[PDB]
Amino acid sequence: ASHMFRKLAAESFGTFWLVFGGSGSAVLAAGFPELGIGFAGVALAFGLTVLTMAFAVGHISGGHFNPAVTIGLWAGGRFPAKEVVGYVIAQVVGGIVAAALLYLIASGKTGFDAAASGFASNGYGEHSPGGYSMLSALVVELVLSAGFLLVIHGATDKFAPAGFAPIAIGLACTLIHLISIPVTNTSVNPARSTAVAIFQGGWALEQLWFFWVVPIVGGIIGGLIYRTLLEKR
Amino acid sequence: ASHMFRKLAAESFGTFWLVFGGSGSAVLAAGFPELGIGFAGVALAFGLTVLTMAFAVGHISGGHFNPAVTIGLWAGGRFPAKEVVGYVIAQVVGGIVAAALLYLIASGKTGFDAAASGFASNGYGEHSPGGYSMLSALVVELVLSAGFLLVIHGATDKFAPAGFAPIAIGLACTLIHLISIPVTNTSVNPARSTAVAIFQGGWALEQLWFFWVVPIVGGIIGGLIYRTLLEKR
Amino acid sequence: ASHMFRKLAAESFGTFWLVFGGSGSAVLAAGFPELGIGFAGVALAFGLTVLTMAFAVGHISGGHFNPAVTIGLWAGGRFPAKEVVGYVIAQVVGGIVAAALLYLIASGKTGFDAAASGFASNGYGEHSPGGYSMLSALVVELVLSAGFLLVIHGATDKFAPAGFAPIAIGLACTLIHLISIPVTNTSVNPARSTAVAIFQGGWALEQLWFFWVVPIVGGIIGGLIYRTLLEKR
Amino acid sequence: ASHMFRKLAAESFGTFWLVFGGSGSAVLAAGFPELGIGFAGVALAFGLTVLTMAFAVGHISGGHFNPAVTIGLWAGGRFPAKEVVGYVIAQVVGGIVAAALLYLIASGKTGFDAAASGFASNGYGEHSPGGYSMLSALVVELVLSAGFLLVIHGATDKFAPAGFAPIAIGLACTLIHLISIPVTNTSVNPARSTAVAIFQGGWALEQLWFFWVVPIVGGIIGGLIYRTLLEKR
Ligand SMILES: CCCCCCCCO[C@H]1O[C@H](CO)[C@@H](O)[C@H](O)[C@@H]1O
Ligand SMILES: CCCCCCCCO[C@H]1O[C@H](CO)[C@@H](O)[C@H](O)[C@@H]1O
Ligand SMILES: CCCCCCCCO[C@H]1O[C@H](CO)[C@@H](O)[C@H](O)[C@@H]1O
Ligand SMILES: CCCCCCCCO[C@H]1O[C@H](CO)[C@@H](O)[C@H](O)[C@@H]1O
Ligand SMILES: CCCCCCCCO[C@H]1O[C@H](CO)[C@@H](O)[C@H](O)[C@@H]1O
Ligand SMILES: CCCCCCCCO[C@H]1O[C@H](CO)[C@@H](O)[C@H](O)[C@@H]1O
Ligand SMILES: CCCCCCCCO[C@H]1O[C@H](CO)[C@@H](O)[C@H](O)[C@@H]1O
Ligand SMILES: CCCCCCCCO[C@H]1O[C@H](CO)[C@@H](O)[C@H](O)[C@@H]1O
Ligand SMILES: [Hg+2]
Ligand SMILES: [Hg+2]
Ligand SMILES: [Hg+2]
Ligand SMILES: [Hg+2]
Ligand SMILES: [Hg+2]
Ligand SMILES: [Hg+2]
Ligand SMILES: [Hg+2]
Ligand SMILES: [Hg+2]
Ligand SMILES: [Hg+2]
Ligand SMILES: [Hg+2]
Ligand SMILES: [Hg+2]
Ligand SMILES: [Hg+2]
Ligand SMILES: [Hg+2]
Ligand SMILES: [Hg+2]
Ligand SMILES: [Hg+2]
Ligand SMILES: [Hg+2]
Repeated sequence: ASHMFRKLAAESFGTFWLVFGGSGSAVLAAGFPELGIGFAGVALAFGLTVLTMAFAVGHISGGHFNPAVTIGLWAGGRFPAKEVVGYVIAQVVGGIVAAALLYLIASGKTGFDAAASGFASNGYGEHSPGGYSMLSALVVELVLSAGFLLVIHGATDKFAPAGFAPIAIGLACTLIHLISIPVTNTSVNPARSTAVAIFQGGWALEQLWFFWVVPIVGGIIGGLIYRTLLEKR
Repeated sequence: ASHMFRKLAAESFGTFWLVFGGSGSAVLAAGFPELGIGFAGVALAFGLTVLTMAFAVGHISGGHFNPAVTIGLWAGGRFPAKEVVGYVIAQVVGGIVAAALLYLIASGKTGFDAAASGFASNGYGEHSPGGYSMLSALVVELVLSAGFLLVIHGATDKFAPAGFAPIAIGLACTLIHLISIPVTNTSVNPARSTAVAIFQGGWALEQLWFFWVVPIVGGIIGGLIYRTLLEKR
Repeated sequence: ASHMFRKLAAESFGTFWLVFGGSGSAVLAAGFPELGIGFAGVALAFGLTVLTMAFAVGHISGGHFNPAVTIGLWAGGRFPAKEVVGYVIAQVVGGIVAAALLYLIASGKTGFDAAASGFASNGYGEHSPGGYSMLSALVVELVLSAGFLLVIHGATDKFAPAGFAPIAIGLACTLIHLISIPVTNTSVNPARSTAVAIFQGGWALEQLWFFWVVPIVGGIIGGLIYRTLLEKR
Repeated sequence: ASHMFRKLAAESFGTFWLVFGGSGSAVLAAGFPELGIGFAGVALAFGLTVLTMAFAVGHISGGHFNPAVTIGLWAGGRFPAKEVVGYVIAQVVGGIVAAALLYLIASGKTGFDAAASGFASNGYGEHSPGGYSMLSALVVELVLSAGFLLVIHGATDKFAPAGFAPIAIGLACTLIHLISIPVTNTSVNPARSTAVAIFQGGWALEQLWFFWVVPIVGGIIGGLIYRTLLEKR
């Protein structure tokens, strides 16, 4: 619970939980006829994966579960450069294992088609859920990634009352999904996008680069804003 | 509030609340025409029964309310073997009393049919809400049971900030229902499955064995992972 | 914030907030075409009125906002008999003022009809939303009132971690509404039922006696169970 | 994080987040065919913007994000007159930048029409979502603004347990939206109304004066009630 391999295991398990729960709710439950959970149910699910695992393993690894979080916290002066790559690998691996099991579960229902349905992948333009342009996709992911990082930096500030951060951060995740699912299906998380794109297997992989660079640039901006403008004291 | 019969009463009352509230929301409110609460409303209800009773009686018994939780915590080194069976009996009894009163309440509406409607029971294949295969049912219940146990172990770790665990655990329950209702109607709780199966009275009882072994195996895996991989320090 | 007239003002304001917010969400928003909030949105609203005011004025009066809570806490040995009646009056008055303003607001939309729509009143049988029998109404209100009191006693126990009770109690209120709206429109609160019945002006007033005796009997049972079975230590 | 320009930056960022998230969820997600989030999803989004930023930057500026909050806290004796105007400017500026980026994002979907759709603006009468009269609009905004201020004063009282206020206040915001969206689309926040009215560009601007005076009068009333009736001790 403090040697690096335990932190990496925590990060893998937490990103697994995020992908399995968030994407799983989208694939299995969102569009279920009459009773299905909708975009709002998916948004809640994503936020709860983050809230629950932040409480469960946050005291072990920091509970990032998201390459743009790790890199943003590096930019914000909160996390060492030398640990970044190990965390990103752990997150990507955890997420892919989750998408794999989800793919197996989803395949047990007649008619399931990962490629055709999109398998909860992030896309823009032709592949945005609401047909939003690439420019709309860029602006929304940049803003929401920066804000998510600003919220993470603030809620874990020296002077923020202790213990509440998993609630602030997890519900910031729900919020972000409530806003942006129609635009990009909501990434703000390169590991989540990657895990699911692998099984969609087509356009998701062709557009994947976008859901690495934009959330990471946004997260860096959020970390820099907090570090340079809000933190001092 | 610390002699065993008070702990057993707490466990019975808490499992009663889980079954009455979670299953009750499903039976009475989920499909109500136009205004009904849907799968997302049921998921919220299940999580709130756990959150509320964990705050109410967690300081008395540990607030398990779930045979797979009790057994998983035993596997994780958090709970003594000698207390396991008493807790499981208390949970099963509490749950059956709840399903009985729910059955009475539900029967007060013209047309109600427990057997035909399924009475919120857990099933797979032919009896999965979305027609998922037995293999889909196995994987989802194994993963979500293990994760639920991992979340419970982590949120109650020595180094997790105090007081927040009922929130982490209750909302993990909501999450689990948001994901898996279409697959199995969501068990991860052998006492919940049993209580309701008794009144459905048919296929629910024929498939009940599955919702004992799979959540318990999953909970044991989650406890072992936390104990052997994440806990040390 | 501790002399009795401040406590009574807190109780009046808090019950006003409960009635205005819970009933208001039901009257104004629940059935709004396409976008309306449904039973689940109303349940959330009721729970949030309780959560928010418990945090706002709980440190002043105890934050009961509900005659069955006050009386149940008396039964549970937590609240003095000599203060009960003043609290009940304050709650009833606060609630009626709220229903009055809500009635005014609702009347500003063409077609509004308090009597015909039911104005969010509690009823059974012919006047149950789902056509549930009087016996169904009795059992559900008895169980949910007792459980609500058990949750309140437990979450505010000596050994419950401090500060979290408004969350446990407010979300127990949401849960209770998620379960029972189809049966009785959910009372568990005699002051809420009274305030709204006055403006429905017909069957609501004829059935009002029921939503005084049943929640109060239930609350007393919950308080007695906690006091006599769960509290000692 | 305590010199005034950091507090003003916090207030600008927080009001940006409120407008971008709350209005954004309304513009992009509320009416999305089949899966859209509805009024309840928007209400949740508004409350989460406030909850998340209150945790993130509340320890910096007080986390007002709302001209009626700033002015109400002045009225309640909690905030100095000399800092009011700077906060109000910061909130208005933050909000307008957010509406501008939202306008850009929304414009990336074929058919988008800010003026015709209303762009999430607040209105009454002809421009109330449910066709409520100006009098209905007045009463609901007055009551909900006063209550929101009462909740803010209480949750941050000397004797309220520490750390929980962002939860009480953010969820009070969700509640307020659950109630009143059909009446006015919910203001209780002059900066939110202004930011969005600018881009609707028509009736929203003609009715804007109303969503300055009414929330501010209401907030002042709430602050005065708490200060003069509830606070002493
Ligand atoms: C640590 C893991 C980093 C994974 C980054 C994956 C980015 C892949 O991104 C890109 O690669 C393909 C091959 O060139 C291109 O054809 C696609 O357009 C694709 O988006
Ligand atoms: C971190 C691991 C992610 C690897 C991303 C590389 C994606 C490869 O990229 C390609 O693969 C598809 C399948 O052959 C092709 O159809 C697409 O054109 C795509 O660009
Ligand atoms: C402590 C309570 C444990 C209850 C375990 C119940 C498991 C019952 O399980 C099984 O038993 C029946 C009779 O053999 C079989 O016909 C069914 O297939 C059924 O699933
Ligand atoms: C913990 C108590 C649970 C007891 C589970 C035993 C279920 C009995 O099992 C049987 O009972 C049904 C009714 O007769 C039969 O129709 C089914 O075939 C079922 O297997
Ligand atoms: C402190 C406030 C207590 C209010 C209790 C109100 C109970 C009214 O209850 C009853 O009174 C009417 C007149 O007899 C009867 O006709 C109705 O059936 C009604 O339900
Ligand atoms: C706490 C104050 C609540 C007073 C409850 C008394 C209700 C009076 O009761 C009566 O009033 C109606 C209107 O005239 C009649 O139509 C009904 O028959 C009803 O029983
Ligand atoms: C600090 C920012 C305060 C902004 C207050 C904006 C109030 C504008 O309000 C009014 O002004 C217009 C011009 O007279 C009128 O035509 C409109 O009816 C409008 O509502
Ligand atoms: C804080 C900045 C807000 C400025 C509010 C002033 C609104 C101007 O007000 C006017 O502008 C519209 C556009 O020309 C006109 O069509 C309307 O009649 C409106 O009253
Ligand atoms: Hg994340
Ligand atoms: Hg996230
Ligand atoms: Hg996120
Ligand atoms: Hg995410
Ligand atoms: Hg459980
Ligand atoms: Hg559970
Ligand atoms: Hg569970
Ligand atoms: Hg459960
Ligand atoms: Hg209540
Ligand atoms: Hg209540
Ligand atoms: Hg209640
Ligand atoms: Hg209530
Ligand atoms: Hg606000
Ligand atoms: Hg607000
Ligand atoms: Hg508000
Ligand atoms: Hg607001």
